[PDB]
Amino acid sequence: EPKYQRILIKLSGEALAGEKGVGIDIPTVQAIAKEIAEVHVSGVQIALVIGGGNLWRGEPAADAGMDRVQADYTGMLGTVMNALVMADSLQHYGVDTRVQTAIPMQNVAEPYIRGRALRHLEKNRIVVFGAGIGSPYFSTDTTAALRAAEIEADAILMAKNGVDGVYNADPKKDANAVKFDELTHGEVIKRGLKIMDATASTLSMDNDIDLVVFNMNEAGNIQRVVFGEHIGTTVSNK
Repeated sequence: EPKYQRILIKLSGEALAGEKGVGIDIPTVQAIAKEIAEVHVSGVQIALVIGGGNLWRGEPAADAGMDRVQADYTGMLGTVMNALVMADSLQHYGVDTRVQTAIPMQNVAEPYIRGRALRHLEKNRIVVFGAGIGSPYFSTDTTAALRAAEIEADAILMAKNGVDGVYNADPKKDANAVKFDELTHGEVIKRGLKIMDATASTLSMDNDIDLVVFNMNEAGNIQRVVFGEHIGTTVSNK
């Protein structure tokens, strides 16, 4: 009895880089895919949104003086590379997956169409979104929020690769910082916690999509989140 029937897991590119912090370490990807595969057995519909930090960061691009628009597209491509590897790893554990890219690439991967995406999930397949939303200037949060709203997901599990929730103070400085267990979209604003981008936050709230921040590096942790086990920080409209 999962608390959520359809979730959208957001992963950072780094989470797939492994030791180094850059590139894609397949054995690491399979480790994450094996865990998602296990949760998928519960019957919960799943969709993924991966970042591309492990392959490209905009910061040095801007410092180098590269065109912002072109730089953003470059990153989106990196997103599809993580998707293809994540999709393959998932198939390794008998999961029927489908990659949908915001930027249509006829041959390489199926283009994004809400209609299809919805039907795919209804067939118990995992959908992996790539290229964010095909448009520059937006963030990965916006991508997770927008996509979650379109496929009508109950919650967005922000599987952090380290952090285990949202603290009342910077857990890196305040040795006595405590993590909130349950917050409301508005309350998060009334404290300027800024868990997600300003745009993404509005989307999540308006469409009543829960936000869960938790540490995914813990074995079977994500599964617990799906089943209600209070492990991280849940943001919702109570």
